[PDB]
Amino acid sequence: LHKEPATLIKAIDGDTVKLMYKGQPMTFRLLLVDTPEFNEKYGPEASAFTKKMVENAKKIEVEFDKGQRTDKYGRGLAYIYADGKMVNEALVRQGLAKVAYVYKGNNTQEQLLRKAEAQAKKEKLNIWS
Ligand SMILES: Cc1cn([C@H]2C[C@H](OP(=O)(O)O)[C@@H](COP(=O)(O)O)O2)c(=O)[nH]c1=O
Ligand SMILES: [Ca+2]
Repeated sequence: LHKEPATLIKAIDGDTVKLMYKGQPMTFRLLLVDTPEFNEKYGPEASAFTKKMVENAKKIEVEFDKGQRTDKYGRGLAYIYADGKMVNEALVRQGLAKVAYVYKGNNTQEQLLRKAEAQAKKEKLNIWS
């Protein structure tokens, strides 16, 4: 896989962000994770986490996996990096997302994310508290 440029347009919630990619505004849904909705427990904390991570970044990158690049709602499906740190993994590592939505063919970072989740669970962080 490879990283491609994007710029932030706006934070949305824990696992969705609006980015400008190839010069076009798109909502991206983060691969392989599920944050709680804003109205659910830890929802706001996930939203804030992602917000801070993407707003503070000098350099946002999009990395598509090998399979489907857009979902049925027209959201881009990607691993999103903020100054080289993967947002998807960071959420999981902090117990602010679950590994989830693991479909065959867009599952390249699965084992990296599961290892993060196991460590979050060990530490009994947030969702695992
Ligand atoms: C993360 C992800 C979600 N989705 C779809 C599945 C879910 O369909 P349903 O809307 O029918 O439940 C929805 C979950 O996204 P949200 O967690 O953003 O709601 O998005 C994909 O199709 N592919 C993916 O990789
Ligand atoms: Ca969600």
